[PDB]
Amino acid sequence: DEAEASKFVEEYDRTSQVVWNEYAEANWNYNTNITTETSKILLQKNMQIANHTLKYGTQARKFDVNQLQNTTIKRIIKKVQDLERAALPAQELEEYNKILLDMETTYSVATVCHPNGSCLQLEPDLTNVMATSRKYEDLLWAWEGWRDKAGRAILQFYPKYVELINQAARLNGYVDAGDSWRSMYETPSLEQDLERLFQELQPLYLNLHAYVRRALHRHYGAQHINLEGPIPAHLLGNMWAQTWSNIYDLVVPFPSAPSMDTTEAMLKQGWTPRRMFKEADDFFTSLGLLPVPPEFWNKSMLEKPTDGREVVCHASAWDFYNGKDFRIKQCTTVNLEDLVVAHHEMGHIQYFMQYKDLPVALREGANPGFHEAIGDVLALSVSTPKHLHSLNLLSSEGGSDEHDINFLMKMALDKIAFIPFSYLVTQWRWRVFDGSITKENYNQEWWSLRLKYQGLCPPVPRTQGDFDPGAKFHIPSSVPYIRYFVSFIIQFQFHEALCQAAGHTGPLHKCDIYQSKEAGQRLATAMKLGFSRPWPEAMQLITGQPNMSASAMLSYFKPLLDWLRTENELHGEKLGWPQYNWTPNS
Ligand SMILES: *[C@@H]1O[C@H](CO[C@@H]2O[C@@H](C)[C@@H](O)[C@@H](O)[C@@H]2O)[C@@H](O[C@@H]2O[C@H](CO)[C@@H](O[C@@H]3O[C@H](CO)[C@@H](O)[C@H](O)[C@@H]3O)[C@H](O)[C@H]2NC(C)=O)[C@H](O)[C@H]1NC(C)=O
Ligand SMILES: *[C@@H]1O[C@H](CO)[C@@H](O)[C@H](O)[C@H]1NC(C)=O
Ligand SMILES: [Cl-]
Ligand SMILES: [Cl-]
Ligand SMILES: [Zn+2]
Repeated sequence: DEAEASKFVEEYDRTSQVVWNEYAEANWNYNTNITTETSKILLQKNMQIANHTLKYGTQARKFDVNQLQNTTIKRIIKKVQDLERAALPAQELEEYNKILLDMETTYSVATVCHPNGSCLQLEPDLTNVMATSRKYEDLLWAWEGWRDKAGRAILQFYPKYVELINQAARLNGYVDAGDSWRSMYETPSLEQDLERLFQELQPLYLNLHAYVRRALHRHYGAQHINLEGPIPAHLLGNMWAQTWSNIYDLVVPFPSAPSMDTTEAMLKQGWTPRRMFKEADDFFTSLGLLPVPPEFWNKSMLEKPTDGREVVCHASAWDFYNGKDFRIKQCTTVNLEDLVVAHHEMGHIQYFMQYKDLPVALREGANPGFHEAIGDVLALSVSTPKHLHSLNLLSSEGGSDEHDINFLMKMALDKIAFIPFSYLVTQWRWRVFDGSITKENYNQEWWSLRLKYQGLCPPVPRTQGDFDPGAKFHIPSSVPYIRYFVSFIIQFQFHEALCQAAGHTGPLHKCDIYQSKEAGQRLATAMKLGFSRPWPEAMQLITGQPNMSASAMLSYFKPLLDWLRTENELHGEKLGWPQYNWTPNS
């Protein structure tokens, strides 16, 4: 009865802390030191954690959950009934675990080489080419080269990955892996909700897209941009065209109001990765939120090692499930983009610290998007010309309506452009998992969706054997993407709420929440819930209402919408890409 179920949950929490902590240390050791030995130890620890998951999952499934009264225990038990990959028979489990490691390793160590020349890694070398080169053919070399080396090499693994991850899902009572993932949101309306939200951002995105396309035409030439077609995917300042702010220089609304070069300013002033994380730590504590522990500074990997070594560079935050040991692993570069990423990662660390006294089963965000949003919310304030001037990374840009529209454009290039991208990635993998896209059409459907949602085209026709989704980290790493779409919507809701909590008046985009304890309190109360309640409860605690809504994001960018509509109107832009079949001729 109730006593047996309460006891079970207590034993699960005790044992899980121990085994999860062991697994986390082995996983960290491989991620920060990719070798045969650390791979071997990780794959061994995979079997140890599966043994535990199987043991407790099997006992959990013997409880009739709806006979149980207490709702917190009902909830933990239902969750422990999901064995995830541990539902697989032993041979398939070992195969699956090896496939995942091989995909991660392949992505993380791929390089692109000039013939008889230097070989470039994604971080920082190719990322730097995409962000700074203004030459069509140099950008193409990097963009195609990365797909040829990373994308194509992932293809041999992906169909077996999909088979095994779906098999695990069905064994746990889902129809496929995507169903399994989406279930974390506990929102039956989720599909419709995401479509509605995507549609509300259309006026802003289509106008931003049309304006950017016009500027690219100006720079790259009339023979290379079709003003009524999709934009070549290598021209947007980012390897995946997911965020476009690195081409700010090409699209400045008011060039008479130029901004300080922020990378130059950071470097000349001796900014370092540690300083970047220290500044993030300060922002959190200014809100009354928790500082990271001394152990964090000892054990974190805040830059790429120099001791001849392979690591997974992609930025991540790590909970070691003992309530003390939290770490970030990031190949940090000294620039503004990575300052924002550092805040994002520190938001994950904050969430870990806030829910650390919950049972480990409930040590997650209210939904995964909440976990992604916390750091980004603070980074919105960090990004204001006010805050950046106070860091001496910008001159005084206060006052002018020119600098103001410029600032909004700079933010839009990341925040608005990302909405269709995150939607695309979500939809593609959804349809791979549900079987609507097979290995016969992985790449063709990727590009159909790239066109349909983002209005982008590949600069070079794709060929058989290309697997461009493989060249995006989250695909081989099997990290869900819907979280980021959700994050980008809700972070503006949170910003709007925290700003009114802090007593900001005037346009939302001028808000800076630095030092607001009232704002800190809203966040903390929500984060302390972890995964203990339906996510609308945490949304309510932060915002005073329970829905996901694009209205805050639209309010923030309202003055840019007006400016873009006027600008595009006078140039006669035809929004969208009615000439959707257009691709580059040369
Ligand atoms: C349903 O059950 C939950 C969970 O209860 C806890 O875990 C069980 C498996 C058993 O081990 C229980 O002995 C244990 O209480 C109940 O939620 C818990 O309620 C208590 C009492 O309100 C909360 O106590 C707080 O604890 C913090 C310190 O951690 C103090 O600072 C607070 O002042 C306060 O005393 C406890 O946090 C809470 N735990 C969780 C995980 O939610 C719940 O009350 C119960 N429902 C009903 C209707 O009885
Ligand atoms: C890297 O890996 C090996 C185990 O393969 C280990 O002996 C060594 O201590 C590790 N090096 C670092 C810098 O962690
Ligand atoms: Cl691509
Ligand atoms: Cl997700
Ligand atoms: Zn994140």
